[PDB]
Amino acid sequence: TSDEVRKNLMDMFRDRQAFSEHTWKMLLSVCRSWAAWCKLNNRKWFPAEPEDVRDYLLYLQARGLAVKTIQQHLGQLNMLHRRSGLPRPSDSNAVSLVMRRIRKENVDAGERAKQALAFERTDFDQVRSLMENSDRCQDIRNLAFLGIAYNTLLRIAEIARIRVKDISRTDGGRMLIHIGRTKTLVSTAGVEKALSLGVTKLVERWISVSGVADDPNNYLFCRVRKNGVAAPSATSQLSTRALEGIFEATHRLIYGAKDDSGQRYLAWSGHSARVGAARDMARAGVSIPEIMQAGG
Amino acid sequence: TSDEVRKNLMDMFRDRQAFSEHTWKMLLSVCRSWAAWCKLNNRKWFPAEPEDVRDYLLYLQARGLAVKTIQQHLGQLNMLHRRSGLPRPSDSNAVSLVMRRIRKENVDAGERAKQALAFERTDFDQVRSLMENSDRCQDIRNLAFLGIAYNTLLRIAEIARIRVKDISRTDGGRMEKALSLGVTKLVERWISVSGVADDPNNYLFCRVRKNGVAAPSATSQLSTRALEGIFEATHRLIYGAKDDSGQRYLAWSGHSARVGAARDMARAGVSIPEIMQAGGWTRNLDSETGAMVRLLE
Amino acid sequence: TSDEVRKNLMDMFRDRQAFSEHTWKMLLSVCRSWAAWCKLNNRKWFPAEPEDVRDYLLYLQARGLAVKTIQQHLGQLNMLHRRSGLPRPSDSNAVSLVMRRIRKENVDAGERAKQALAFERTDFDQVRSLMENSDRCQDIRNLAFLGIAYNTLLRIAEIARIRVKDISRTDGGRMEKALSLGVTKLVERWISVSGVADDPNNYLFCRVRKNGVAAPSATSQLSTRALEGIFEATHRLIYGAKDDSGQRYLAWSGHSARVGAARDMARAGVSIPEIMQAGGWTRNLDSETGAMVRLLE
Amino acid sequence: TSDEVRKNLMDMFRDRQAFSEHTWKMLLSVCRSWAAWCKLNNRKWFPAEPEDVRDYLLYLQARGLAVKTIQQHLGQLNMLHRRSGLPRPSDSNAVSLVMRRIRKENVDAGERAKQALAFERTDFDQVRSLMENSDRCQDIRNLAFLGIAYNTLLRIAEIARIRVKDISRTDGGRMLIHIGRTKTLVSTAGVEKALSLGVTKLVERWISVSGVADDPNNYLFCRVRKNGVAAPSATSQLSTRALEGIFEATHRLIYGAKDDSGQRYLAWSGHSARVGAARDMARAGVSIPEIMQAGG
DNA sequence: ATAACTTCGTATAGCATATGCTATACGAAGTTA
DNA sequence: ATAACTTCGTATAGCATATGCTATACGAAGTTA
DNA sequence: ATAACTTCGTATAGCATATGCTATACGAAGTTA
DNA sequence: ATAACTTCGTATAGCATATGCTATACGAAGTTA
Repeated sequence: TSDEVRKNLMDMFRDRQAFSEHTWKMLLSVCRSWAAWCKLNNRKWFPAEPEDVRDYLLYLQARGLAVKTIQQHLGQLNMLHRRSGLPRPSDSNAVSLVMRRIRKENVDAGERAKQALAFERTDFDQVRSLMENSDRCQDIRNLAFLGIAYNTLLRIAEIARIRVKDISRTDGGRMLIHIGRTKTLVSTAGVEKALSLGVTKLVERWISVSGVADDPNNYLFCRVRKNGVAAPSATSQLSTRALEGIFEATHRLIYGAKDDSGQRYLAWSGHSARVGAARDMARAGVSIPEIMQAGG
Repeated sequence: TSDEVRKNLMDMFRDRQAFSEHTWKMLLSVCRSWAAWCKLNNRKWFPAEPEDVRDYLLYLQARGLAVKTIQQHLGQLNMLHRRSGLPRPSDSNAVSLVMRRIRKENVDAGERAKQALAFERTDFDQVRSLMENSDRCQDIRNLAFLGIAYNTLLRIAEIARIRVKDISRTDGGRMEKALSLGVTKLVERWISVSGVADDPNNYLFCRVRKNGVAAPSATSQLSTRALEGIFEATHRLIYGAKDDSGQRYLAWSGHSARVGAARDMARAGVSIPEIMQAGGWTRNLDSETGAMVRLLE
Repeated sequence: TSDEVRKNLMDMFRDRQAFSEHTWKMLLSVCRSWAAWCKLNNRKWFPAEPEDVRDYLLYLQARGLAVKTIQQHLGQLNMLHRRSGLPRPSDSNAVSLVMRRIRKENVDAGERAKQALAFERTDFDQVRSLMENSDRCQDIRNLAFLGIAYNTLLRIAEIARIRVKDISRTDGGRMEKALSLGVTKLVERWISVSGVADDPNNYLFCRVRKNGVAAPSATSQLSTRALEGIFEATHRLIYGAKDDSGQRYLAWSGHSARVGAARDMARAGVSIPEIMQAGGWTRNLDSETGAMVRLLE
Repeated sequence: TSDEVRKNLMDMFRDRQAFSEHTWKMLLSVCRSWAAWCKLNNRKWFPAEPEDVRDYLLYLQARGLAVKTIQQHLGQLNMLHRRSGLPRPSDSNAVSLVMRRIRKENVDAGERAKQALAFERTDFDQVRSLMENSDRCQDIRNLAFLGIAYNTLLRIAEIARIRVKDISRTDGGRMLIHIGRTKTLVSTAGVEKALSLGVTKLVERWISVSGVADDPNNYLFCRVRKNGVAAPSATSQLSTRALEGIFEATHRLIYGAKDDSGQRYLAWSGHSARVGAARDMARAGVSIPEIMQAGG
């Protein structure tokens, strides 16, 4: 019982590299949240008792949290126990049922899983047309980024990993980016994305002015300082938080400052180009497999 | 574990013909590597224990072995074991978790599946251009081989397996894969140049001694390796000595042909079955890059 | 089995809001039928035993119940049981084998899934043609309803749920499903004829007393049944008294509209999303019969 | 052990109607074959001992039987034990391995799973053109059959079940046949197959002359006697063996008598129209889903 | 008596589906004319 | 010696083959207006 | 001092996949103006 | 009485919702040419 369990955790934590860094992040997050509520309520946090998991979740639901997040909290616990030999809280009618009731309660009230505010072709062009005539080094990059973004529909972390070495041009001129790792695909073959003749121009302008080509293993996107001086590196990639930042700025520039409220998706974000390109594609009546080919 | 495994192993040797020789060779090979490593690392190699294996695997990772290669090593282990009352290491948390991490870890390093240098048509014409007028027997044979290889997108083995009578001048007077015409023309020259036509049931291709003389047969199977050699040599003949380094596929390999065909094939005006139907399947470098580029411009 | 089930049942009643009322109603209903049958047949209805169940099922088969109906009966049983330490009868050889045979047996008898009489456009124009000039309040309401039902391929419920302000004269001056024009025209007449426009947040449709007077609300939900009635009556109004017999769908049902639309829709010049996008999905009777006919001629 | 096992067989045999009549047929066939070899070799036939299953199969392989048939014999046994609580012979390295060795041995020698001799459009038309001008009652049917055959690609047993009641015409005229049961699909909704304007003519000619319409539940295809008098029935359908017979005759008529050898598929059979129509469809570059729509 | 079946049994294909075996690459040693 | 190549071994890429039925294929024997 | 990040934590969407809940139909009794 | 309809119950057809991660979203706090 407690010898195998304790062992099963050592092996897992031992090979956490076999899990997404984020997975672990949320794990430790949920537990920290959970183990808190337990403390506050004087309850043994692990192994969680179903009844106790129920109140917890019901308590999350009352704090205003969104269904998906609750399913996460429930999800993390579920994995903490299963991957420990122990049985999961979802394996209890109390948890399994509270969860549905909850999900049904929120949805019935109108809760909905939002989607990033789209960045469609019009936005791109509108954006390009504007900053294209700018010599500002920070401007040449963002435009490059937003170009690859839209063009490739690549998630931002996938973009931030593009090695200068990964860049390759076709015989027709167009650039090509090779991608091995990606949220949904961990491959040594991966896929390559072709850039439109124009976006490649955009990308080329950035490289020159950035100096990212002084080294093949240099990250394609690097950071840029106030003095407009770039900073190629093959060890530190520009933070995805920053990329999401390119999207907020470009938006703020065209549409002004965010609402005062505080809601979400009131501006472009790391996924805008993906969802936007996607739409634009279907509205163009592109082949389904072609669409899937694009987003994967 | 004892007699049950004994008996299981005995069944395995009994119906050894249930697996290919290539499979058996890999099995023995992996056991050979797994065994040695175990001695070195003072561990029982049979039955193999999770932690022990796991360790073995992390060793190969460091060894620099591809993921594909590592998966084969566990695969063979799981085979030997499934084929005995004993379980399978792949059925353990540990062994299962290292594979997960090893797989991921290695895909963030810079591991990329190999390809096979495309032997394109341009390449072909160039070759043709030199061995063209050359009268050296083997030289000739080499041009014909590369001809069918490229004109048939047939894997080498098949290419080697081909015999005389199998070549039926069907339609147009050309030799069921059909040889273009300029290629039918090639195969012919050597055909006679080697005197294979004689005893049919021979093979399109054969051995070509250092004295420039053939040696048709119907008992000897031309090593695939040799075929791969033809490509290689042909490459070093046009691009000089190998590139060295460590990389793999810096010259042409047996399939460079198939790849080459599909390539220039799709490059021009062709559907997708052509790229499949020919070889026998189940290119981004070109310009057919996709929708988003189309849409954009 | 004892307190564990007790507690399990207690959880079920605790978070009863995890299942729909419709689901609960079916559960209770099946238990009610299963229970009675058991008393009659002197068997413990809980926990339910395979052979016992099996017997129960073969009873329903004979009862003449559709397969779909029988699957629901086991489904409810498996639910009640899964939701208790006790297993599930569906997880038994017997219960599993009878379903297999019952399913097959019944498909060789002559069991055919029902449809829902298509309420086609021709049908619609005909209706329009009579209630057209009629000035009877309900008569009117009935024409408008059938209008949105057909002009929106919206399931009834939604149709019932609709309120006043929800109708936004968006584009062209027509009332986010958009009402054609001749239909926007319809909804309007009654809208006033009933005085619903007044307190918004009311409902497009409402009750129409036997004295021919409306009764707008924002507290009362117009029974779907009523809506289904509108169709029915409308049919008996044009095709006289029902056909009787035993068959199901000898008149129009709530969805007859959706069906009708898709039909005449695909019948003319329309893609397939139109047949899907409108209603909200995931016709051979027409002429789009297929390839082999195309090929043949 | 022997009480549950014996019980498990009673329940199964009790609900055999939940299994294809043929499944059972082959079952009893295989066992009869097997239990024989056992007797002949003085071995307990059930529960089969792996070693004994190996020789049996090896013995089948030597008698010239085709891989697929062996996998059947092995398959039936496998089900007899599994559905009896007992473990299957394939669950033994000796059986599992002999099976592969065998399959590899036969295939390596060139064994191949044949396909029915095709009955393509040309054959149909060639066939139609000929018997179309015939008043012979047996001729009017066969042509009807071969028409539905090709048109619908329906397996023969599926054809032999077409109720006169199942027949329905479109508003454009074309006939339509409704099918609920079918090898791969047991549905109360099933599918309907539209007939080409011409094949429906063919079908109509048959009905009149057959009198199959005197009753809705009368089988569309009935038998015809020497005096050319049909025999509608709603209880006895024409044997599939007979339908396969239509295919041999029509062939013999156009191409003469079978080879003297004795091989298989030297003439048309119950599946010729299916495989043939199929080909004709693809060679016409018809959409894949359309093709699948056709054969299902 | 005979066309046209039907029943019957042994042989073998057809259709969904869960799931590791087999082939090619390439340096390199061994083998022959 | 060494060309031209075979046999080996380890690395790594490419493509199937057990499940469990369900149904057709074909001859030979029995059935009936 | 400040632009432009980065690190960090809590909140919530995105992607494969295994798998029973929910809605509509329709005779029919109960309820109201 | 009875129109016009609601509430019920049983039959039967239509459409999702737990798995288990992996990744983005956004503010607030810390870092550095």
